[PDB]
Amino acid sequence: RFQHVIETPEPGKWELSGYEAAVPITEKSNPLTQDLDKADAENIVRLLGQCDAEIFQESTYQRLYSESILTTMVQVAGKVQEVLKEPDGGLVVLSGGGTSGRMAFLMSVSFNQLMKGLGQKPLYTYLIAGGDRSVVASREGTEDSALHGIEELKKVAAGKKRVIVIGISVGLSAPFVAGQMDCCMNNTAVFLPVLVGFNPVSMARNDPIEDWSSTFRQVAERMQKMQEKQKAFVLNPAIGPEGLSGSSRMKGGSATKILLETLLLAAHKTVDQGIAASQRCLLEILRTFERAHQVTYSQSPKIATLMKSVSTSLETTGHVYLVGWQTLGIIAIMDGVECIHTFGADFRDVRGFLIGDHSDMFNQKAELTNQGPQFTFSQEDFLTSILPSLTEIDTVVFIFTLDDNLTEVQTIVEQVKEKTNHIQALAHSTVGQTLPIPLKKLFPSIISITWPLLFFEYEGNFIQKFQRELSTKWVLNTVSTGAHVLLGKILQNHMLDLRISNSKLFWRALAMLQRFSGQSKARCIESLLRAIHFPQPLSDDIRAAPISCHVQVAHEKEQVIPIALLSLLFRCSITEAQAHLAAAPSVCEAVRSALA
Ligand SMILES: O=P(O)(O)OC[C@@]1(O)OC[C@@H](O)[C@@H](O)[C@@H]1O
Ligand SMILES: [Ca+2]
Repeated sequence: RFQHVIETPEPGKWELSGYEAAVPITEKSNPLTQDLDKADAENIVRLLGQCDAEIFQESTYQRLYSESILTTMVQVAGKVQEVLKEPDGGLVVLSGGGTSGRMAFLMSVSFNQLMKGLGQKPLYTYLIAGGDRSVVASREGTEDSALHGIEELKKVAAGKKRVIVIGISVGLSAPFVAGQMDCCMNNTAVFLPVLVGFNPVSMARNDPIEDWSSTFRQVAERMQKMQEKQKAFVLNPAIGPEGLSGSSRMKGGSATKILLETLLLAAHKTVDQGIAASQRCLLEILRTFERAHQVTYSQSPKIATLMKSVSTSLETTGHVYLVGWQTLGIIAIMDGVECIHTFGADFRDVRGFLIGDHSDMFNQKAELTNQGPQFTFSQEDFLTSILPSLTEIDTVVFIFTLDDNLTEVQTIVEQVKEKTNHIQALAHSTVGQTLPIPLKKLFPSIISITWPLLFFEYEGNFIQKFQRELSTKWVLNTVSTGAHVLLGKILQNHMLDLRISNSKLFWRALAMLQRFSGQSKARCIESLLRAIHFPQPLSDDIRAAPISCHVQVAHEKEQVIPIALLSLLFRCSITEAQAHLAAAPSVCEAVRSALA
């Protein structure tokens, strides 16, 4: 089970080690954020903002703006436009786990809306590991089945003649996506698979998939071979490590969003306007999103103030609600859910809600209706289940544009204000518009982001919406990440308080123990499995169990890594490690104290 795990380098021998050389870029520590754990709110905004801008930075080798990546984008838009020209029997599927699956969902929503607005039959669908419940809840373990990915693809593709399958996995990791790409390659008469991720192919996961005979790396290598015949495409730009190691929802999520929106817009422009995709025109769009970074981070002082407000509510416990209008609600939902595994948050801590119409978005909304508190997300859920129980310690962030129903915004804000003073808004406007006076009075320190008009004949209005969604994503992801960092939930720039919710996260947890303890691979595996299964003692059957067993047992547990790490550092029992942790103000402080 652990053959691919490299032995821990000896003390002082980490420099130039084979262990370090094998760390995927998506898992690497960012050299600019080693002191993220102790940074104040303003410094966290600066660090995370710098990292967010790295996706656009043009060595120029395989970067997002490189000729190589742009050429692949032109080729993929060429294949997509062939499907858009033949709606009868055509389909575009986007797929992934976690944030990658939620990005697949968002792309399908955006592009089906684009098609509906033009009076065309919608041709997009999404596949998210675990189904619709995964859009709103933490169900990361569902991506560990390649067969689940294949079964879901077969269901949506049944009866179709030509299917583009865009498999998204930031780490080139998810078994759900590997299975789909592999099966697409078995029938190139119908399927055109496109793999989107942010590692070199040689860094794709090569550990065994429990229900598949090829590893992700083997599938990606087969795609490279098929790309020579234009039968598959690997779209894997270099963006560099995340500010919080392995936090694929951040740069990886942003780069996924911009890469796909740009190439899909180019495919639609080819069909509708007759202008073929080009490197020049892809860059004009990508650079518009680059400008959105400056526009957004010009609000760094207010982003830091909001981060502190959210962190105060969490420290007291209170809950934080991110209430977004229309598609900004999807961005809000995407933010809250990731806090569960990233920081060990409870599902009640940070939750996003969508105000407005969601009727054409979900393919199986029955999987969500009256399913429990972990599945709330709608306008009705917010008004009927959340609002009546709001207290003075809760924070509510409202995200909207000046084109939204501002009477409805004002009504809901006033209802919330009766329960808590901790309200703030992120309002997007087009240069020329001003916020109604009653909203200026309700939000005297509103985060106002003003956007110049765009004059792209075809894509202008779509880009205007997309850049506001990206801007919202940067603000919310920086606020939620920072709010938890301020509470001592990370160590250096590593997710100390991670929940081991899937196999990728299990490997991250094991690697974290090797890195911070410096102890052997055997000792770190033993401590990790002992902490996961506690109070069940370790047995040979547990040591030999599939990783899925460890994930099932670990996924709802808190502080597994600091318990396993303190056990290694103090050479103590789990109960002694739990006592050490209980006596400290945070997991960050307990581990820093043990390391000193
Ligand atoms: O396949 P990937 O996009 O790398 O990662 C997929 C994913 O579900 O893995 C577990 C967490 O890291 C989630 O935040 C992440 O979206
Ligand atoms: Ca629990």
